[PDB]
Amino acid sequence: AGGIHATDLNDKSVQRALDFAISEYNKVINKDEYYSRPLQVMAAYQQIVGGVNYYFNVKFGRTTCTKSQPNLDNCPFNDQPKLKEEEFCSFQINEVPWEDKISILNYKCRKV
Repeated sequence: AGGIHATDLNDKSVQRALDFAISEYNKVINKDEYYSRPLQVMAAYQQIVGGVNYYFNVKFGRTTCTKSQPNLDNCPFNDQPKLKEEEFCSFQINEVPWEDKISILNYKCRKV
């Protein structure tokens, strides 16, 4: 039913959605010069009429790579005391599977 269920990142569709959220965070939301990737992720999905909804609670950490830099997401985190920036965000993402459509319904971030 239209009930919200928990999932993990082993589902290819969930991964795709998370990737979309990580991309937007780094390009639109976060204005730092360094790339931030997830430290922790909690996920849930909901099937509605017309598409699917993904909910993510993500904790981001600052890496040692600049956003303009190639081959990311394998970038070590900046463990340096004082330079370690982390932030928690919750994302509500909507996807129409059979149409390659995906968007961010809403998000709320907070420096941790």
